[PDB]
Amino acid sequence: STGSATTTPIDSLDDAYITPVQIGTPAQTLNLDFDTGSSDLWVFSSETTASEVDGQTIYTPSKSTTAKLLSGATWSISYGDGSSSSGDVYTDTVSVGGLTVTGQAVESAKKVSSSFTEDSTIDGLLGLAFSTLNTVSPTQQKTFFDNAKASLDSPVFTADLGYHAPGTYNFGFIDTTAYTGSITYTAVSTKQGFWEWTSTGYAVGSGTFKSTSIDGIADTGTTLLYLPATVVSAYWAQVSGAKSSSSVGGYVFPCSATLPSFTFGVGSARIVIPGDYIDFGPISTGSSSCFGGIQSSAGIGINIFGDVALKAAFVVFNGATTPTLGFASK
Repeated sequence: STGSATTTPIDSLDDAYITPVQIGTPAQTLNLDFDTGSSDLWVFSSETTASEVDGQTIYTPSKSTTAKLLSGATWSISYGDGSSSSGDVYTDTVSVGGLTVTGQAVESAKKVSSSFTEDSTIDGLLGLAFSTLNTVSPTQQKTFFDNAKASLDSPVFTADLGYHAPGTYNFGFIDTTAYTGSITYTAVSTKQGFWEWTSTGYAVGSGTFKSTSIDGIADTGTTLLYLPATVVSAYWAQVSGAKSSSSVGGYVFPCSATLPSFTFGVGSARIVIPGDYIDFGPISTGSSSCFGGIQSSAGIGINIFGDVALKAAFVVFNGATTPTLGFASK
């Protein structure tokens, strides 16, 4: 089998991407944030504390003829940024882009943090990291991808995120018309449950490439590119007036600037992030200070190849017995 679904930015800054997902019978379509950095499929629901729901579409398991309470199971997740959600669990039929999984654990939120309440466009998350990170207790549950894997033509999914435009998530096949040149594959460590890999270095603008190992995760659920302070300082030093602001919470730059590109290495290949992709606009409405799309990972504990990096590439998440990641230009 295969599936193919369009993913759409939630706003004009590409702060996140939402993908329609069919849950239950008859189908209830919710727009979920596909997150390769986590492993829970959770949704706003008829069980979510009313005061914490603000415009989201909810899943109502009592209206699904295929929903079953997973008796005794609960879940609770805290994301690296400080957001959180928790609740109980149903199994139900879940379809993405024509690909159907029966018996998928659908984690119904009883509580969500304010960031989720405030994101009216995101009806939940669909985790695509390794199932070892799934938070359901006492019986850990599998991701949609893991459940689908044996049925898929090939044990892969691909992320093709757009810059200020829709893109695509494919399951079970590699669309050879969707990228230019060749796909370069690189080794993955699953030791922390993430799609963790090692970049071979970077360049700033037209500058020389610095060969250096940068271990990080491919995380579609993170907006920006978070890299070591050395690398980030070298980038922003090439933008007149750029500075790190502790009051704002990162690097800012004058909105009058033209940003250089940023290149990252994948083996002997190179992915170029255009300067425009690194512009996240005024820090507040009307400000002439703009927020940077490359930020320091110091304090996070891990480097994160978020949407800023991933949307410059066609990315293959290869879930074969020995997983790998593939990157191509597009």
